[PDB]
Amino acid sequence: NLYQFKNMIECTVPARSWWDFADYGCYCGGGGSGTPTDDLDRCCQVHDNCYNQAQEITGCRPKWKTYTYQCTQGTLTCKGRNNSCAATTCDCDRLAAICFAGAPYNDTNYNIDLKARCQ
Repeated sequence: NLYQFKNMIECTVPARSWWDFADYGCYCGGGGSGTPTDDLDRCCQVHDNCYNQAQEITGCRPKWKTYTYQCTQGTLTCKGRNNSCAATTCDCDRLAAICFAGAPYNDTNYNIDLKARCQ
């Protein structure tokens, strides 16, 4: 779920607040359209698409599904104790957290005007 995804980000990106990823570019946080503004935004586009795919699974709600994962000594892992829905969203989240850690953060793409720049 969202609470868990926030914790994953805190696992892989300790030197930053999760809020910094909550409203960035055209895809990070609320949103889902237009041309990704940079690498970090592309990380979020893939994550948004991954959630859309997971939602095709009966009764699977990415934002609310609680999965089992672990964050220890620099390693993020989704456990085999997850059903199909849990396993899918956990993977969506894990891949995004990893993506966020390797992408440059441009302060100038935080909180941009979606209606004018994400068409």
